[PDB]
Amino acid sequence: TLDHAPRITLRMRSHRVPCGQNTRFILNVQSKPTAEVKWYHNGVELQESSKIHYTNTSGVLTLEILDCHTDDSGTYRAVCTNYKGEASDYATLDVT
Ligand SMILES: [Cl-]
Ligand SMILES: [Cl-]
Ligand SMILES: [Cl-]
Ligand SMILES: [Zn+2]
Repeated sequence: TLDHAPRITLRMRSHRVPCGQNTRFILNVQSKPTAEVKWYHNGVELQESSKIHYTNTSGVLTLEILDCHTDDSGTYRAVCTNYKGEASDYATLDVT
């Protein structure tokens, strides 16, 4: 298997979450070498915190947002990069 640009094979799902609950976005990327992943909320890069966690387990990418409020609604985007190229996916959160 030659090195290749990241390709997203399972895309995030736009969804709703009741105020105060935790939620996750999950996608799957195929990348060789392994992709560097960045996450964004309405265009602004997310950093890990008590509220935000993200992981990459062999290409399964998960963003977890804890204790969701109205301010957490909006567009979440993952960007996956290696020297061969990039892939990106986005979805919406609606906190109800
Ligand atoms: Cl896969
Ligand atoms: Cl990867
Ligand atoms: Cl965006
Ligand atoms: Zn709360």
